[PDB]
Amino acid sequence: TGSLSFSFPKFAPNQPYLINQGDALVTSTGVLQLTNVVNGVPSSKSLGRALYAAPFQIWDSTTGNVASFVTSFTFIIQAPNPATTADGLAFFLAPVDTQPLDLGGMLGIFKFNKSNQIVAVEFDTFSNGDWDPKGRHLGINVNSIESIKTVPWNWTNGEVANVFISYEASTKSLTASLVYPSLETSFIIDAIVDVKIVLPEWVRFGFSATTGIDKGYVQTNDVLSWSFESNLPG
Amino acid sequence: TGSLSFSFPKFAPNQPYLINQGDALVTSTGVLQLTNVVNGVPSSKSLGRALYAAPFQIWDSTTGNVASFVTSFTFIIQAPNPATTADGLAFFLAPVDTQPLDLGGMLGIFKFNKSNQIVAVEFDTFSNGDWDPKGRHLGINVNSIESIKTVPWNWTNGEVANVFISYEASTKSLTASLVYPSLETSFIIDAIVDVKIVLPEWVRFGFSATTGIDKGYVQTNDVLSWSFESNLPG
Amino acid sequence: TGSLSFSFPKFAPNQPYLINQGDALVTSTGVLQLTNVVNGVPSSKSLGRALYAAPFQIWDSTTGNVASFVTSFTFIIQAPNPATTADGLAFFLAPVDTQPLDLGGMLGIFKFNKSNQIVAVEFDTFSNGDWDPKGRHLGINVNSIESIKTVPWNWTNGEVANVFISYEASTKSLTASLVYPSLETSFIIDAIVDVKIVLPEWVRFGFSATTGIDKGYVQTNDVLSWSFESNLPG
Amino acid sequence: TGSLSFSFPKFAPNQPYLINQGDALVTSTGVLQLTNVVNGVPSSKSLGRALYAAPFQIWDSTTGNVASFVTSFTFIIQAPNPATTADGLAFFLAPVDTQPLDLGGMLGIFKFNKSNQIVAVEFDTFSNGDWDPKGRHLGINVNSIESIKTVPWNWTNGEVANVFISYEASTKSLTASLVYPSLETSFIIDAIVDVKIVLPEWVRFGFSATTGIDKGYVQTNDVLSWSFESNLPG
Ligand SMILES: [Ca+2]
Ligand SMILES: [Ca+2]
Ligand SMILES: [Ca+2]
Ligand SMILES: [Ca+2]
Repeated sequence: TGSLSFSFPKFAPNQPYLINQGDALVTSTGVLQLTNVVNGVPSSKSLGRALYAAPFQIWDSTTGNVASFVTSFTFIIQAPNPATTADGLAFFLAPVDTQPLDLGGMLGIFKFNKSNQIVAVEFDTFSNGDWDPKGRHLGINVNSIESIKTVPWNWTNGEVANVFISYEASTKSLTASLVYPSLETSFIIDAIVDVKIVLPEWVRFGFSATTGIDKGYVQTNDVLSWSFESNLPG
Repeated sequence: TGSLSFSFPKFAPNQPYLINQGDALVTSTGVLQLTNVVNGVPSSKSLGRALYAAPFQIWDSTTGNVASFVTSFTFIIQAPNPATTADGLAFFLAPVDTQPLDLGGMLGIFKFNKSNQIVAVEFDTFSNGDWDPKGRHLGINVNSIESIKTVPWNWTNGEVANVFISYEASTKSLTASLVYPSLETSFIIDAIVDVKIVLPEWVRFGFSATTGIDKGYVQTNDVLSWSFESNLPG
Repeated sequence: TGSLSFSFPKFAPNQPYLINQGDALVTSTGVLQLTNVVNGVPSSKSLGRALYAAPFQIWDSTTGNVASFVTSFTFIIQAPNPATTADGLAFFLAPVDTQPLDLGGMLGIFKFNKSNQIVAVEFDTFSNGDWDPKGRHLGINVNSIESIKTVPWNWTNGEVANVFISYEASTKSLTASLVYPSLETSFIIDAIVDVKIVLPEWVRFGFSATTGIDKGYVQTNDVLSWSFESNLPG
Repeated sequence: TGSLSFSFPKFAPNQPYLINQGDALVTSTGVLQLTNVVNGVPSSKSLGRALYAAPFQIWDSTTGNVASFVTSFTFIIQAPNPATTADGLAFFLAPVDTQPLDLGGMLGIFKFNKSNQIVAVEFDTFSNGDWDPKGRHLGINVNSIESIKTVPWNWTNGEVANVFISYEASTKSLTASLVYPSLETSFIIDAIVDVKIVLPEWVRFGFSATTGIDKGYVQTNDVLSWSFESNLPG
């Protein structure tokens, strides 16, 4: 039982409230730069992740209760060539000792090890014909790179996107939405996810992002703000 | 400056935390029944509204700051004949002394009086060819029954719908989403709304709903739960 | 089950988030003036109370759970003659339809009617030899003007006092503290209070204050800010 | 700018939400055992500390704003010989890289290095004639083992104590209270503390405790629960 909440209007660099993995870094301007950028140009074969320093209890084995939570963040994905973007950015939950996995289409969160359980909401900028539908999309993933559900997403180059994710334990309902405030465009996806049967009691959480493996398929994956709130009923 | 938040898993009847208007009532089972139902069958020409007992400050004239808020609720709309549904349910903000207005397509919140300023998110179950696009839809309305924006909505008879509405003051961005947890279907709409130039400093808020005027065009408009949270920066 | 929280840095006049009773009023400067003041001088035989517009559920008969809550406020009591002060200011919980009671030493909250159940934390500025110990004191009262416990209080004329009250349901522990930030002085009291056996499921809450009945025994009873938070486990 | 809050009804062992230092450990029963205990008997010359995994921003150099926060916890101090208890338990704020300092009377938080800035609320069970008044007491400390203020404390062997600490940035007022719910006894202390001029922008926080250096002067220093909430205005 317990709760956790926080809010960061921007990110302060060199402060241990984030666990940076891979190429991830926080700029002097307060931006969480998940993937490498050289002179403004995003680099290929990059992978970066950022986890909140503390994990939270998503369910309790003694009471059997499951936590409900919400998280919101803003992010920007900018690409020199909007026709060739890859690979995506995702918010995810995983074991406390979670470490970066495969590059590219695996978004750094997938690579079946029953110890690498993971639930994620992905903003996929590149269609992987081997497991992706068609075109850019929002996706909800449980233990694999193949989403349990996807919805089309009209990505807008360099535009600030507001994301909201909520999980209602009582209905095991995970909802994810993306809105471009300046453009008044919006997208949403929902799926049933039984976190109690997927994840361990305690989990770390945050962001992961990768750029494409092939030349040209690059984009930035910058998070600008982040708030979170969870509550596990006693 | 200030804040307000609350959560009601269900509604207790005969308790002054709600201001009931029109035909609205709270059942012994804890359901907020906005429109009349006779022996399970919704009645026509019904109008009911429910406001939280206390208003909240949405903006401050001294500091010029604007509040950000979020609200979530679950509701059900059941109709004997799914081909003929009317008129809709809405969440709205208005002056503290707000009173029910016109029936039917006006959803009880519209009837131009600069004192009847109102912002609402509507779940419209009937297309009014005079100001509505086509088919059922989600809508964001500012001072008039004609929405500044609408998106198609696939209503599901008697199914529990989860709604989430958020307002980010910094971007004047109002977002509304509806999800059917059991069906994993979801809809969303977003629009720029400048509450500071539309509403007074203090506003009351809640639900309003109406049934059709013509025979047969009926439906229930029942709210099952409601949570709210606002924060006006100092 | 449910929750409620709010925060008011100051009080806006003519806004229905407060239910004013007796002589209570909100000044143009945002001060909650509980008792009458004429040209700066507090009047005798005055009684004023202020309740939050909405009640909250302090316990649930279905689950049997009890709510925990906290409230904080700042107040000032100024008197022309510091040797003759009366009668006091109190924070209290009572039935939703609660109305002002007796003047003077009864602090407007006492007058045994099993329907007038009340729990209060009092800041008593006048010793009533018939039921009060000796000198000014903090007190916790349950259903009567005679406190279940009192602690000495060194009141400071016109000084801003910060009050914090907390109720831990699990231990039925009610704690009340008063601090004068500028003076670094502090006082505290604690007592076991079984709200489930004292109050009804839903209660309204707020402030009550009275001035003395006899000439000279006067003081202002002004509240400057107020925050509240309750949570009733499901 | 930002915020952080959490609540732990008890402590789960082997979970990275706490940074354990010195002898500190979490029992299988969920108790945060700060100092060593051998077969129920507390050991001498022990020192243990526990910090929340993430730091929080207590003030911002860009806006100049200061955060307000509150924290509550329950703890027990049990000693074989109640006549000889040492040394104490404290809640403290310090630089993010804070490491345990001196044993015994220094409570593991003191040892003047302008980089070892620290603010703490101490529950001192042993009077150090060299810098302590007389008898057990509550104390507020800023950069040194000599408290800026102390108040007498009647410690009760093995009794659960509820602690509440609040910091109001606007008045630079730090308040600390201790109550024994079962005994209805209470103690409180308050002092002006200018955190902006004492601590760095970001700080880690938590508990520290030590047992006496001399034989016999021992006690347990067990924390049972902990909640925290901070808000740094933008
Ligand atoms: Ca892909
Ligand atoms: Ca319509
Ligand atoms: Ca009295
Ligand atoms: Ca000492």
